Amino acid sequence: GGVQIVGQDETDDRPECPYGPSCYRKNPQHKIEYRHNTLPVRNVLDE
Ligand SMILES: Nc1ncnc2c1ncn2[C@@H]1O[C@H](CO)[C@@H](O)[C@H]1O[C@H]1O[C@H](CO)[C@@H](O)[C@H]1O
Ligand SMILES: [Zn+2]
Repeated sequence: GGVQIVGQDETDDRPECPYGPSCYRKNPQHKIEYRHNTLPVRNVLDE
């Protein structure tokens, strides 16, 4: 199985959709031009 958030959807070069979690639009370029979740997935320790 696997129900974790290790990547979400390849969002390393995305700015930030203004709608956010309540985004009712689903276009092909809208999921690649902006991102809906700004969670940390790379810098959480720095060693
Ligand atoms: N909750 C919510 N999410 C996304 N977009 C939303 C929205 N509430 C309203 N909008 C957009 O604003 C205008 C109002 O003038 C609506 O027509 C919505 O426009 C959406 O439609 C397109 C994609 O289907 C986009 O232009 C998006 O803005
Ligand atoms: Zn959006």
